Amino acid sequence: NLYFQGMSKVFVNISLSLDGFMAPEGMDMAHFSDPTYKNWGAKWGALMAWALSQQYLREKLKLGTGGETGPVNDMVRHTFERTGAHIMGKRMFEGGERGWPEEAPFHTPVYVLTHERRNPWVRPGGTTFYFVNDGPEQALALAREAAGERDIRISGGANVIQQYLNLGLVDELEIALIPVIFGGGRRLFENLHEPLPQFRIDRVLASPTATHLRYVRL
Amino acid sequence: NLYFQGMSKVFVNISLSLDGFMAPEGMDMAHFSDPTYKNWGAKWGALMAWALSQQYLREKLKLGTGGETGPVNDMVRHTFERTGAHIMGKRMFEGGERGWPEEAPFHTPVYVLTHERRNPWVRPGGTTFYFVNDGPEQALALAREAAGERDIRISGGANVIQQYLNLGLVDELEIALIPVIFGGGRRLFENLHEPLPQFRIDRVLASPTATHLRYVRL
Ligand SMILES: NC(=O)C1=CN([C@@H]2O[C@H](COP(=O)(O)OP(=O)(O)OC[C@H]3O[C@@H](n4cnc5c(N)ncnc54)[C@H](OP(=O)(O)O)[C@@H]3O)[C@@H](O)[C@H]2O)C=CC1
Ligand SMILES: NC(=O)C1=CN([C@@H]2O[C@H](COP(=O)(O)OP(=O)(O)OC[C@H]3O[C@@H](n4cnc5c(N)ncnc54)[C@H](OP(=O)(O)O)[C@@H]3O)[C@@H](O)[C@H]2O)C=CC1
Ligand SMILES: [Cl-]
Ligand SMILES: [Cl-]
Repeated sequence: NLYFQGMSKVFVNISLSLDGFMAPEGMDMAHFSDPTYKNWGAKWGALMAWALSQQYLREKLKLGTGGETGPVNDMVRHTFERTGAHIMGKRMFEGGERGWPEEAPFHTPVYVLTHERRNPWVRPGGTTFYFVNDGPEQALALAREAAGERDIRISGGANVIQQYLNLGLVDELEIALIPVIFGGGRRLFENLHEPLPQFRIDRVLASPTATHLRYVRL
Repeated sequence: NLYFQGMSKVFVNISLSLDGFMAPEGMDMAHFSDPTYKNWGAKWGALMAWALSQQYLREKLKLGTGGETGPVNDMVRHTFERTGAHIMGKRMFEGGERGWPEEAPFHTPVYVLTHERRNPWVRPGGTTFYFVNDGPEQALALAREAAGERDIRISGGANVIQQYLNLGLVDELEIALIPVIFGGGRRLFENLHEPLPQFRIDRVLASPTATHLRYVRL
């Protein structure tokens, strides 16, 4: 595609356990209010700790003050600022419906892939959730239209990312690889079929608690 | 353990696809002589390419002349030189029985975990394979006795590494993370149970075709 560089990029940016899980076993709606179940809360906390320690996110999410202010924080600023639309699945959405503040932390249109017929959900702070029932290509078409000159983030979870991977639609795959082993949960790289996606390493940013890997489609 | 630094370290050093596989589907003895089956040979090649292009290994394995000569090369040299004994499983052994040169590339005692009651197999160049039938703790006891002041490498494959992980016996875990997606095969991080291994990141060495990760036990 000769004009690729002028097009909005479709990217994934996630935190992954060393063993390849995006969520620990027991992190489901049934146990959402009991984080001691299979110690899921502690595993989740270990996974996200790097991010929640970045000054920029701490400010943006109103978590508190202080935080780290290096290359990783600048990276996290760019991921937020570059995004014009988000795409996610229903399990991620259900978790957030209960765990996000009223001012949802997207501030863009968000396209939720679900079989449920549901009207859009407006949140203060410039987030509207749209419930898309006709699949990932249509969600992406809507998202590209909404994103303008900015990029499209496939937020997650794994089931939705797998579909975009299988469709050949992920331009950039960014992974914070964390030195925690979950032993179970939602495996990112599962249910992939041929032709499989192909990537090269574009950049690595090492840090004491996470290795930040950036892959771009071949 | 106050004396830990005087004891041989038990380490894993492997190449891993981005999706967490140590071997592609199809790489079995029935298809060992048919590398086009499920494209397994090309996938295996992609996984090991970074190491076979290093000067030190090209010379040691008599693959050919020349090669890369920076930090990655120095790293591979240290991995060979540090090792006083190897532990492996039987599927790895079988592949090697057919694919290693007569002068096997270990040059130390090698303890092969297997149900087969079998006499040792001596190879030119200082390698002897011993077939251990009473489990990974005994193989490690024998390997430690063999290793002297040098380290003990758990060569692989995934099944044997999983046992040592689950036993809490892996001191160091070194992974060349390769930007290839296999979509199946022998998953490294599978069959793990609590209490799960706990690691910290010790070092990352980035290269254009592989990201070299080193984890040490907490
Ligand atoms: N580690 C990280 O960086 C992050 C982790 N997460 C975690 O990911 C987990 C959720 O991931 P996962 O379980 O894979 O679920 P997803 O969030 O991917 O949701 C999958 C569900 O969305 C709906 N759906 C997906 N695709 C379609 C489609 N094409 N048509 C209709 N419905 C569709 C279906 O539910 P339905 O049939 O009910 O509509 C499906 O079961 C959570 O635990 C969350 O915390 C999330 C983001 C980042
Ligand atoms: N990517 C990489 O860096 C590397 C990849 N590899 C690859 O790994 C693959 C092999 O891995 P995998 O399939 O997991 O097999 P393993 O090499 O781990 O061998 C497993 C077999 O060893 C025997 N065994 C293991 N543990 C015991 C035990 N406690 N007691 C008795 N027997 C035992 C069993 O065979 P039995 O019952 O017949 O005795 C078992 O099926 C190969 O394709 C090889 O090329 C290997 C090394 C490095
Ligand atoms: Cl639903
Ligand atoms: Cl719809």
